[PDB]
Amino acid sequence: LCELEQKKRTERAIQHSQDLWKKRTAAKDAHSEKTPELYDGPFWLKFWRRKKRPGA
RNA sequence: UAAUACAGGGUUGAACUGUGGGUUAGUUUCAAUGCCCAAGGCAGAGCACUGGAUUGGAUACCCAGGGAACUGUGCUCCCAUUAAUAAGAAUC
Repeated sequence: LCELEQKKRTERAIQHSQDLWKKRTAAKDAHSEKTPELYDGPFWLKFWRRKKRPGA
């Protein structure tokens, strides 16, 4: 009984891993083939100064 | 603070790396204005200085002239000392 349970479990993992790797690399390929996005939003002029805990 | 040359910082994409760190002297750069020295000049401005006003008893307020001070690879940090009054980690 244990021989069949272990053998079947191995096949399920092999197929699942193959599909996961295929999609993982597909996304990275697209990112490395497009023009970088240049930021054009509001500047960070108010985030410079902070107000931490007063006193000690 | 349009053009061009040299070299930094910030945002995003891939690869690599696989705990590399926080604070910091017997330490080291930079640092407005003023002053000594030096280089200087032919513009726009003005401290000192007899150059036209004072008073209800005293004056630099209101014009004009006016040879110091205003670009430094230097000596150099006294101040109301340059983007708040904490250099870091955790709770969204």
